[PDB]
Amino acid sequence: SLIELTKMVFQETGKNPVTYYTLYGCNCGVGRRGKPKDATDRCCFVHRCCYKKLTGCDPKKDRYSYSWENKAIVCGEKNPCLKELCECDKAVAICLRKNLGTYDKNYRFTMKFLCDKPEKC
Amino acid sequence: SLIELTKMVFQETGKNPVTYYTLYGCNCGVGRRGKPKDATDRCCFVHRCCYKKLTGCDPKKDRYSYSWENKAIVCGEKNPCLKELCECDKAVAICLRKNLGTYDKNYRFTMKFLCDKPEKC
Repeated sequence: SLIELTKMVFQETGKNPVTYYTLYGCNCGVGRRGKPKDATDRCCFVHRCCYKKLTGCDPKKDRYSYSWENKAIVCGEKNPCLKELCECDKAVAICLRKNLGTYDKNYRFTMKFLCDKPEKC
Repeated sequence: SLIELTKMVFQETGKNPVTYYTLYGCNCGVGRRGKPKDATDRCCFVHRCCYKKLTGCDPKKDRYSYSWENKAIVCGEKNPCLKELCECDKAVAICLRKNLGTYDKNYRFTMKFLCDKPEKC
């Protein structure tokens, strides 16, 4: 769920996920599709694509078990849609963390830039 | 700081400020600008106008002292910028609560409406 995804993203980035990633670029955030602006944005694109591959579970609302063990996300979750959901989430959290160096707060300003056609998953 | 802001908005409104106010209308939440769509939105605009007037401290980072006395915020903060920043936050919290009457969950969805040109403070 969002809860876990927000948690994981915090856990990896150390950043307030809600302010960093609620709206960012063309792909981070609920409304949002468009050619990735940058690596961060691309993580959210990849993560949205990841969600699309899922069947039988709801990324938004469904809870799943993961742990943080040695400071890394461990999707201990047997149920294999949930495992995949969890793994989508873990992927984006890591991805976002990896891309902190280029994170641009101006890409929060949805009105300060335009979104090209969405990239295809 | 956002810590104190978020607490106050919570205190006043009793709503989760993350779900309610991370993204609302054209002004509430990071990177949002535009003509306020309604009173709640305008609360947020006034609050950024408030921050805009501050010289000498950082509305995001700077912790400050307030108390909740008889379920009203008191900016007991001595230091003059931090107390102003407290008053901004105190004001928005109050404003958001006051305008809960007309709060429109519709305005949470970025792509559901347009933001016209920001008004000037």
